[PDB]
Amino acid sequence: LWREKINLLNARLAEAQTSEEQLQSQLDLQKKVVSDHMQRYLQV
Amino acid sequence: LDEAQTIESELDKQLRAANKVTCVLDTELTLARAAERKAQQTAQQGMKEEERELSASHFPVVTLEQLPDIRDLERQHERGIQHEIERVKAELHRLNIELT
Amino acid sequence: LWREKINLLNARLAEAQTSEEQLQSQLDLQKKVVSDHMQRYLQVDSDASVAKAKLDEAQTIESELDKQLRAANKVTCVLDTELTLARAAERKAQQTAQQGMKEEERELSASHFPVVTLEQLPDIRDLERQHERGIQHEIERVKAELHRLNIELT
Repeated sequence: LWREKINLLNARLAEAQTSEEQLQSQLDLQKKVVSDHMQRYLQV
Repeated sequence: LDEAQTIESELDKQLRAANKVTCVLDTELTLARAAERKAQQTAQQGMKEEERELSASHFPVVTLEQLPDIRDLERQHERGIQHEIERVKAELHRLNIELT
Repeated sequence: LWREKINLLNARLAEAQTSEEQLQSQLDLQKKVVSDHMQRYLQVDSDASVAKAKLDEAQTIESELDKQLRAANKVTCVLDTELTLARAAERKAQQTAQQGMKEEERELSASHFPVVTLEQLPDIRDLERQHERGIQHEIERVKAELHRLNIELT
């Protein structure tokens, strides 16, 4: 049962890690938006 | 720029919450690994085939989510077995009195 | 011991959160440096290229500080999960202890039984099982002697 619990926790941890990666990508996208808006300030 | 810096903070907080969930799951996994190792060493003593048949014929099956509870519930099962064995021992005891 | 564990885990969690707050302040300072280098690129091997390169370096340091803050967050979360488990175990042992013991019973149990330090609290519950084993063994021995006396009496 402890091995089964380990496997279930591994699956849940993988789900949580995928969510964390999605949020990290969103944060990086916001940073890229900041960079794009600075570059617009200079591109004109 | 200012607006995106403001939004960046919120996504950061949500990412921190996700990290908290991940860390909780990792701590649970570590505890499960330790308990797995202990129950493995306890289980390594093993059983012959007839021993496993004997244990199965009275002992119940254990559910996963009560896995840590298997210890207190094991003590409860041990107490039931001990009460029955005590009753049989008392019967033996009375029978020895009668015999003498 | 679980109340003591709750208090000690609260203290350790506070220390971890103070470290997390210091890392957060460092991360904010690195973000301010990032914004400073970011503004130089707005305003100015040229000066703009140097501003861009230093902006990238500041962002790299900011990401490193953020990862360190995440490690501190992991420490804090581990301590918090331990505190929650300690709270649950404390409430359980409290309800078990709420049935109550008389002062005489407490004195006899203390004189007859040991107690274990806080960090070895898991070991105290194993010692409970070992004490149960020994006490039951002595109980059955004395019961056997009682029956031997009963048979002699018979």
